[PDB]
Amino acid sequence: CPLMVKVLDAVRGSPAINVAVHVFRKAADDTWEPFASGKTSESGELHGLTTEEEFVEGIYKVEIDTKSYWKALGISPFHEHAEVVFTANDSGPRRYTIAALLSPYSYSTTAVVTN
Amino acid sequence: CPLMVKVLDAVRGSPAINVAVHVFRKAADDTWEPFASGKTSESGELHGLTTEEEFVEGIYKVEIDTKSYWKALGISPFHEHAEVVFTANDSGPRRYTIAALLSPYSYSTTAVVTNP
Amino acid sequence: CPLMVKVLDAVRGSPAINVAVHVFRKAADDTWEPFASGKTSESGELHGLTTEEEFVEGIYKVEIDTKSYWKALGISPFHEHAEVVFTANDSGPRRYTIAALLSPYSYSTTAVVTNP
Amino acid sequence: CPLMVKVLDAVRGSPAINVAVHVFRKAADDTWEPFASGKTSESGELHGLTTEEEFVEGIYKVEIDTKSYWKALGISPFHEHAEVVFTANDSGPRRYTIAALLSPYSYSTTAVVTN
Ligand SMILES: O=c1cc(-c2ccccc2)oc2cc(O)cc(O)c12
Ligand SMILES: O=c1cc(-c2ccccc2)oc2cc(O)cc(O)c12
Repeated sequence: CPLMVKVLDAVRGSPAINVAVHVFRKAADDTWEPFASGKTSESGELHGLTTEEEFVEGIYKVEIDTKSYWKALGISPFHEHAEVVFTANDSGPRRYTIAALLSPYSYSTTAVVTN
Repeated sequence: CPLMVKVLDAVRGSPAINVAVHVFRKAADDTWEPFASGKTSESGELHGLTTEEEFVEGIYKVEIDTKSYWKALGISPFHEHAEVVFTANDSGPRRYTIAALLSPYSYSTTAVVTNP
Repeated sequence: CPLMVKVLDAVRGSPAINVAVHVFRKAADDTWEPFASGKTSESGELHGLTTEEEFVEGIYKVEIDTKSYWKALGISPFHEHAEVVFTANDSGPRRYTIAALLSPYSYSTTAVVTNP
Repeated sequence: CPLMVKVLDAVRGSPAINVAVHVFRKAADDTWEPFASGKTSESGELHGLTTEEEFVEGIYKVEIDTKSYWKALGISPFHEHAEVVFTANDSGPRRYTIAALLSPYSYSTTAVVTN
């Protein structure tokens, strides 16, 4: 898969498990079209969101439902979600890992783009 | 004023100056209405976006044009922008500083939320 | 003054108040000499650590006692502290803001380095 | 291995490869004793630093030579290194991933502590 999402929990020092992630592709009319989604695994990872064929150049938004995560942990979060918006560009580097490190009032996102 | 956006450049170790910031507020119809915009100053701060009166409860989106910022520095960054989406003032008015720390392939955003 | 330490709490979205900060400067004998210390104020800032005259070129270590901070909040954090080690003023005097953003198992530190 | 170090490069959006990492254990006299070291792999990872047997409770310092990394990339860095200092506590969670995300003037470190 050319796209992987990895979410870490900076409060618990753990993968952020069962975090809903939605991926959207910007449509011609500048709207976000749902493209894929999943929940992060026990390892805080979400694999298999897309395929090389499907994951064409375009602007993608990865929306990480951080709020539900924090709500599940009983911790007041600031953000509604973490939205990572990027242009996928052909095609090297090929693989995108979108890693998000979550704190209740802060998140960081990083892209590890590799071949 | 209750909403300040601060943008720092993690490559240069500097404020991120002249960064366009667009603030949107989720409307009743669940669309993003333009709320305010500006650009960061030499201090990487953007003040005066709104007022206590205008900054009512709502879901706000602060979209920081990090791409233009990096592009102006010759960098093709990963992100189109840094988007900070949050419910504001739901427990009464607060002063929000939305700080973004930018790197070409990473950004972090933090909110420092204090009482008026 | 040329060295400021700012500490933010990423859990609370607040300044990290009363955080002990110890600054050391690498001596000629390559040991860490105590340089300055203080604690962050209500704004999570620690000012007045040093002066232009005293803050000469050197390798400085800012050790932020994040553990005591979290522990006081009932949290057993991962890190003993956040340690920021850097060469200062090597291209002439600069004003350094060392910002740390703290979470129990993570911290980030940034330097905003500006001219006097 | 109970300890893994992972280093990412926030400028290039890549693993931070060939980054020297030194691990130290605080000795009884409060000095740092070198314990282990390595360079991060192509994946920005450093495995096999220690073993469960050797990695007893104590205060450890992971010193990531970020400066040499940035120097190799021709980018002026701020920090001499990134030092992650933590108490290893028995023994759950067992495995420590010390992840560092590097920028020239900023780094973040996170511990992902799992079983
Ligand atoms: O250097 C800074 C970095 C961050 C900051 C922002 C997001 C993630 C990590 C650090 O916030 C700051 C707030 C300030 O008032 C002053 C600062 O110098 C900083
Ligand atoms: O602990 C981690 C933190 C970040 C990470 C992500 C965004 C901002 C700062 C750190 O990325 C990771 C990627 C990995 O493959 C494994 C990890 O343990 C981490």
